Amino acid sequence: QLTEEQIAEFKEAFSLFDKDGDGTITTKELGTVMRSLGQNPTEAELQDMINEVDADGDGTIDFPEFLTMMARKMKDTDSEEEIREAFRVFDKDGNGYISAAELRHVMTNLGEKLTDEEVDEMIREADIDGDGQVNYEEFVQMMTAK
Ligand SMILES: [Ca+2]
Ligand SMILES: [Ca+2]
Ligand SMILES: [Ca+2]
Ligand SMILES: [Tb+3]
Repeated sequence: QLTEEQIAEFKEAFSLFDKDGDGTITTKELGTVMRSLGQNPTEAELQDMINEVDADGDGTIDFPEFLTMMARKMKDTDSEEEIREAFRVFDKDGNGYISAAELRHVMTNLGEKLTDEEVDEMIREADIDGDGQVNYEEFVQMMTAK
C-alpha cells in the first residue's frame, strides 16, 4: 500500500526522466539523460537496461512499471554494486567522496538551479557525523538506519 506522499514524490522523478512529457520513458531519452551525467553506457547496456524496467517488453515504461521497478527493490534483495556505481558515478574524482561542493557540481548540471543552503543542509542533515561531506560508510547508514 503505497502512500500518496510517496506516489507524489515519484511524479517528480518522471518529469526529470521524461522531458518530452510523452508519458513513457524511452532509451533515447534515458541514455541522453545518463550521457550528460558523465556516464558512457554501451548500446547493449542502454537497450538491455530498459528491459530491467520493462517487464512487459513493450519497449517503453509507464507509471505502474516506473514505480514497481523502484518499489520492487524495496521488496527484494539488493546489490551493493548499484550503490557503488551510482555513488562513484557522482564522485568524478574517483576518490569516492561527495562534498557539498562536488554534489552541487553534478546535481547542478541536471538542469535545475539548487540552493547552497539546501544542499549544505541535506548533506549535513544526513551526515550522521555532520562532516559537511558524505562518505561511502554513511551511504550504508541510511540503508542501515531504521
Ligand atoms: Ca520521451
Ligand atoms: Ca572527492
Ligand atoms: Ca564524513
Ligand atoms: Tb512497460
